[PDB]
Amino acid sequence: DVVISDIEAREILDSRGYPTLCVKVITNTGTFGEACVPSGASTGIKEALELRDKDPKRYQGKGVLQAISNVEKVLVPALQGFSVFDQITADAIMIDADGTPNKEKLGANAILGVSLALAKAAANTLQRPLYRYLGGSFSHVLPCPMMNLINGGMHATNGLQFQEFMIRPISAPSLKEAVRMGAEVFNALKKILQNRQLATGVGDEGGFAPNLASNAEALDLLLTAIETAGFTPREDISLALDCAASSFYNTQDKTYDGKSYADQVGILAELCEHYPIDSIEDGLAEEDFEGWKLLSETLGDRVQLVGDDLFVTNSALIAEGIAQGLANAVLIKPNQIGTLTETAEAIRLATIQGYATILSHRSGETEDTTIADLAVAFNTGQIKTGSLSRSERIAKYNRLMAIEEEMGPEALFQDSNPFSKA
Amino acid sequence: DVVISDIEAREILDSRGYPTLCVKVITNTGTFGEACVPSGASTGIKEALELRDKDPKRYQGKGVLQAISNVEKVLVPALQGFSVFDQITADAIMIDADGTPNKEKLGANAILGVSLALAKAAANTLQRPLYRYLGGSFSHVLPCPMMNLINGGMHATNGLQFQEFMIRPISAPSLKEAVRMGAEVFNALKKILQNRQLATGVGDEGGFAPNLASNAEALDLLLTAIETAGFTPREDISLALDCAASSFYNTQDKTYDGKSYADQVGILAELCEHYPIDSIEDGLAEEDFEGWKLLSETLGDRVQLVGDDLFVTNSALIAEGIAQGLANAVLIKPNQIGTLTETAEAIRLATIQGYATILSHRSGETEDTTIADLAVAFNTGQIKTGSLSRSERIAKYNRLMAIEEEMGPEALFQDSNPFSKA
Ligand SMILES: [Cl-]
Ligand SMILES: [Mg+2]
Ligand SMILES: [Mg+2]
Ligand SMILES: [Mg+2]
Ligand SMILES: [Mg+2]
Ligand SMILES: [Mg+2]
Repeated sequence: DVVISDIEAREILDSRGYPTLCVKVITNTGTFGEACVPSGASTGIKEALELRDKDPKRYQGKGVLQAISNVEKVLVPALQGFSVFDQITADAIMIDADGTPNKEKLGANAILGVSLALAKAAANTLQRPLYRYLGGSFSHVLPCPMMNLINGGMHATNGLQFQEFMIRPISAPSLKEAVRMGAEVFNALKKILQNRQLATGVGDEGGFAPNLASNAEALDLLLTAIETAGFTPREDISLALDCAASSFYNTQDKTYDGKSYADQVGILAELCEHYPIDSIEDGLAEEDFEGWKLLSETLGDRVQLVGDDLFVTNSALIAEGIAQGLANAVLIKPNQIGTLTETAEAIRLATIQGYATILSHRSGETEDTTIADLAVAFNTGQIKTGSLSRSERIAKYNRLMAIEEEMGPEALFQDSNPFSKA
Repeated sequence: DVVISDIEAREILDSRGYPTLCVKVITNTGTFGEACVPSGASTGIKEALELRDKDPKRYQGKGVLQAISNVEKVLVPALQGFSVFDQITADAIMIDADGTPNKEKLGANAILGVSLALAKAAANTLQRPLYRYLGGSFSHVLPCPMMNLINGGMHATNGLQFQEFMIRPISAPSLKEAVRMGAEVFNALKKILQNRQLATGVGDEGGFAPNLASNAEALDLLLTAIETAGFTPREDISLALDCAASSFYNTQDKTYDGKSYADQVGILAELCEHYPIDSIEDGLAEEDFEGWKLLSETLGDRVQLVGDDLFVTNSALIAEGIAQGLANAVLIKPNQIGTLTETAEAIRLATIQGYATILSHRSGETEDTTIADLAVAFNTGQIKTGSLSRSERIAKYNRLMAIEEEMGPEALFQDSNPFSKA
């Protein structure tokens, strides 16, 4: 039997230049797996706790030496000798060792580092693909990506209200071709921006961050780039939004930059009337029940409505929201909950209720590509992992292309958005 | 007797969203190594040929299917059965198979992909660190980085004349501390720019790309960021430039945006008098003999003078330039010449003449981290691998920190710039 022998953890930087951890789980046979932990910027209030050192003289308080210490001093003795293959058991051990609902004692970043690295150690021990180890023999669906080509909100300093302006290459016959379509639209957009004397520096997720007059102008630019690249909007490539509305929600006044939730739903409904948008993420704030209810009644039968901060990849919140008729899709961010076991259960509970799930990066990413394998492992049919620049995004597309090529005739590229324009 | 059994190649995207290759060399025992190939923007005219497909309907003609085909159909038969450890032999076989000085038949990108992946396959077969396999048992010097925090030239569309404005954290006692210092300055600079209503979108190498009035303004901003992070300019952190002067050299009349080579040397001398610059790369254009001679006579005993396009990692040009008294350091970019064997010889010929060498990324990078191992393998003492955002840069810093920790008490962090401000 192959068991956990040691766990190493080290401080690296993420794609924004902030500390995070890389964790390596080592077995008694010398096999190992290694994973790094991402970090959000527009973090939901109910996300599991990312533990930072708060040393003001070191990385402006953002070190993760304490989380690393917790891996080495607490999680190692708790996990040594347990089977590398008993993923659920190990995740339960770490949850119990922390003992708090939001993983505040040890840190969700410490625990997730181990959780991801453990699964890789087990797959590497078997010499099997991670997506097959995690998802079984019938993991075979490549996800349709939503690609964030213009960045705003907390991912830039351009004053753009919405956070993410995305394209979805829904007519692609393969993931490899979806990547090409997105890359050709992205670089057509760069030239369009340059000719308009607009900035081509990229924001945190690799999309351009120009100063624009409105959310609509960003959607206009995406349409122009789609057509300039030779594709047909709606037919070949549709549009998607992450408003990340909690970022501009005044909880005291209950206003979205001055707008009531009714006004904000009307704004979103108008955008869907005029643009080929087939998905809207976090259109209302994380705890605005009346707003989400009205959004779901208004658009929930015609557009994908993605809860991100609404659900924070949390099985209990997902069940609660589904029971209340809120949204129809769930963004899946493993570090919002802190273990792969809880990530899998969030996917399972949403899926059996007819909700789509979308594996997602964070705005602070690493060279880790685990979410590519996760999207295929669970046959989710959708992924959100960034623009077509910056290799903390590109590496996931490269990994998806490798998975697709490896599977050969087993692979199926298929969008799971039932409201797709195709 | 472990020999080459197969070579796979696949098309991925680089950090700019353009195609490149990743190559996997497989031995008869099943061990393997994999490497990806970077791509420059401000490419010297004497660089070995990057082979592109030129199909206008696919990635705007930038596919690398032909280079991949050359790996699979030409380099596989030429290399099958040769020892995985005979690196010089394999590189010579590939050079002979192409048969042209600049690797124009098969592509320097096809050849380098194999060259890098082969060395990794050999190191992986021995279960030894790549830097020890390549450099031997006394590879132990960690490089002082020069970190490109404000991007201009061909790496941005901001109209900034010089290409790279860098800091060097010369008071760091370790590479991991150099990384911290750079990250703290970078994120201080982000707030400074935002408070000045300047853009914080990043250029190709992860440095900010605001619209500035002059090269001097970018240097002023670096100084302000160093001071704002609580570091002392000159003592803790010095400055460096890559002018990439070929990018603004008019070959019709041999001037630098209108200035003579003597004017341009005078401009650089004045910058060195007013700013704590201890290194200037490609201050004159790649074939400007009189300019480089005057620069070397004027500043060559006071500041590091780095030839990049001047030498294109080419042993014969390095020997000739040294014989002419030009520059005092060489930038080392493996894909400018196309094999590791020729990369190592470029380093050797420069080093024995007292020139420093600096391992370098390209502006189009990947998740590959080979240049981190190369900088340590050859004890170069200096590396140039980007700003503190975008993980195609950060991954090299992470790899260097891993190497440093792995070596324990063997590690020595040491700047090889003999003109350093400290
Ligand atoms: Cl600006
Ligand atoms: Mg968010
Ligand atoms: Mg979101
Ligand atoms: Mg260049
Ligand atoms: Mg060129
Ligand atoms: Mg250069």
